[PDB]
Amino acid sequence: TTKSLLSADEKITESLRSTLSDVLPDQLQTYIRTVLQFSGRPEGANLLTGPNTEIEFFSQDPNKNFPNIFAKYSNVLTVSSDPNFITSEDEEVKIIWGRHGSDSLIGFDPGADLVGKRRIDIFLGDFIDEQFNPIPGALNAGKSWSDRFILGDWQKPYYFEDDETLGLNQSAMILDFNPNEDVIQLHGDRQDYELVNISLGTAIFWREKKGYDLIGVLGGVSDLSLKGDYFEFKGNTAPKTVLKTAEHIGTAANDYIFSSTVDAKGNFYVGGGTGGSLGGRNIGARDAWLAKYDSNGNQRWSRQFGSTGTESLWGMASDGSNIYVAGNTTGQLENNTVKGGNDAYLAKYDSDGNQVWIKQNGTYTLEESYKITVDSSGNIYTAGHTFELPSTDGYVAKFDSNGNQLWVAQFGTITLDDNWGVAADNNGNVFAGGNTKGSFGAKNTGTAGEYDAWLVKLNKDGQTDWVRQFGTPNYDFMWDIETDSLGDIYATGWTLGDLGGKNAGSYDVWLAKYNTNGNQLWIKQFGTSEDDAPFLDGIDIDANDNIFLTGNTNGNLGGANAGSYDAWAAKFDKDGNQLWLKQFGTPDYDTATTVTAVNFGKLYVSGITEGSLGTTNAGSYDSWALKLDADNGEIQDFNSSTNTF
Ligand SMILES: [Br-]
Ligand SMILES: [Br-]
Ligand SMILES: [Br-]
Ligand SMILES: [Br-]
Ligand SMILES: [Ca+2]
Ligand SMILES: [Ca+2]
Ligand SMILES: [Ca+2]
Ligand SMILES: [Ca+2]
Ligand SMILES: [Ca+2]
Ligand SMILES: [Ca+2]
Ligand SMILES: [Ca+2]
Ligand SMILES: [Ca+2]
Ligand SMILES: [Ca+2]
Ligand SMILES: [Ca+2]
Ligand SMILES: [Mg+2]
Ligand SMILES: [Mg+2]
Ligand code: NA
Repeated sequence: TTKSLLSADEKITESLRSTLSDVLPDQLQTYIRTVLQFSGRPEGANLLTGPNTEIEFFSQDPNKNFPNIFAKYSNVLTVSSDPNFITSEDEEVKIIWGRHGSDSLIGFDPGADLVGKRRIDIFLGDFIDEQFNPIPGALNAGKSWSDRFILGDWQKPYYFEDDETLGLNQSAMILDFNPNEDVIQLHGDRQDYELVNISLGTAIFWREKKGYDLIGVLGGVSDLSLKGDYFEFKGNTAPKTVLKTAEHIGTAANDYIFSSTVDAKGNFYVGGGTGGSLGGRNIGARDAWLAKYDSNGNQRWSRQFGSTGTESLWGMASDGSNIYVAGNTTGQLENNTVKGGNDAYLAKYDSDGNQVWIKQNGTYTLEESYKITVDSSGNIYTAGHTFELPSTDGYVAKFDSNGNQLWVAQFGTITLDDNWGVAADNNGNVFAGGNTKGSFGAKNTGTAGEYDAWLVKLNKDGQTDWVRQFGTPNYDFMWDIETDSLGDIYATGWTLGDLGGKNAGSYDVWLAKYNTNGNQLWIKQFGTSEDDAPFLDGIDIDANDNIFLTGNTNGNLGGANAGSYDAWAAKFDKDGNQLWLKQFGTPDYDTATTVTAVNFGKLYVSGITEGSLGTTNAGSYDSWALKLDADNGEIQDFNSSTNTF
């Protein structure tokens, strides 16, 4: 069996070498080989057989530049504790990079058709910016977080070919697993696995009577045990259902709500991304989707659209009757226009679920867009960022109801500026907000380029009225903004510092208010000793100027934690007094992603879960929508109405 262990090392080495060298671009192979060579890790370097190729950043062809090449083969997540909210089965090899925070990393979609496909997901739990940045004395120097690498769920092991081979065509490769801190999540129980010592570290094999299948390789770690607390086993039964009052949305694939809205008749909409056939037949990898509910909880229609590439619905807004939707695509959604491979889109749906038009910005420059708003006059605003040194800059774009572009405003600093907010006032003006490593509206007090929050006010012509910036010396991260009926601008985010008050521990939530003239009115901060943050579409403001916030916590923020991260929602008045704070979820990972206030004192909070929220989990990530009473945060049945029982 010594001979069998030697044969496994050869077959794994030759299989990974073949796939990584065929798929990864030569610029990426060259960088990775240099890091491994410099660290004297030849076993890793010798997996990459492409020629040494110069790394380029200043080509006139964006497609020849390292960031654009890297973008195709990566999911680069945020400074937050992130679920992989950008996962999609669109490449054979993908780098999944958590960066700071306690990330819940998945790359595989167990509901996708991957029979016979090569799949390697390369996981970096941390590999925080400070590890690459040579400047000394950063606040977050040496910091690491507990990352969870998801290699199976209650339904099935991931990367499983279930055949007569060692199952080398599909595998995870985890590069920075720390058994003192991180977790590897597996299907089944410890009797279903064998650990094998290989040249690269540890091989995790699925083992049954019929044979062996490689599930993952743990780079640079040896002599682990399946009895370790760093392995979490999910068994083979769906989790018990909680919150049967929720609307449940799920397929066997990874399904996400990322946004919601309401129209002038009280119809409630949700939308996001899916790796499955949720609102229609899957077109390939992740698709965008949206669904309409009447004011009584009844689904009217669902729609799914996209490409063989990756797209999501990240924002939606209504003019009262139509539903405008925005997000990102790696495909070509508008047949009149070229595809850049990483492009913003805007589409218009009518109340009957017809796609009236779609507009795509087909340029080769990397573009992301997570935010949309509609004004009184029915004009549409989107916001996002575009990536002569390499860097993101913010933009706002204004359109008419026929999808004609009225103007585009681009702005920012010499360094990273990301957009996480757009909101119109009732007065022809539009606000944007986001994160910057630089000094955009103030000198950034961060000594190693830690993020601050920024806000811009633009007028009806896209000219800048003002820029503001606020922050601590540590990372502060904005997720979302909204206007009230007076035209004041509110932003929400997390901080690792003392922004509105003394940090309670780890990530805390903040809520900032500026007046229309750029004066900061107040910043509130709240949290537990644990990780608390709003997320994605995390603020809304009703007709009465009540502020609603939503996101996730792994503490006891609104009540006892059910397990992992839970969702939370809060109500504030326009002077920043907290009126209520509710927490809800499953024993498994949950987060809210969006909040929509409606009328008759009801509110919808929607999000994602790895558990059974509303009904039995259909596979991996599922989504949910909860109807709350706006007076006290009490959960109502989604289908509750005054005319039914
Ligand atoms: Br060497
Ligand atoms: Br980020
Ligand atoms: Br470091
Ligand atoms: Br996307
Ligand atoms: Ca992260
Ligand atoms: Ca991390
Ligand atoms: Ca980690
Ligand atoms: Ca396998
Ligand atoms: Ca797709
Ligand atoms: Ca910039
Ligand atoms: Ca800061
Ligand atoms: Ca906290
Ligand atoms: Ca939970
Ligand atoms: Ca699912
Ligand atoms: Mg449908
Ligand atoms: Mg919002
Ligand atoms: Na299976």
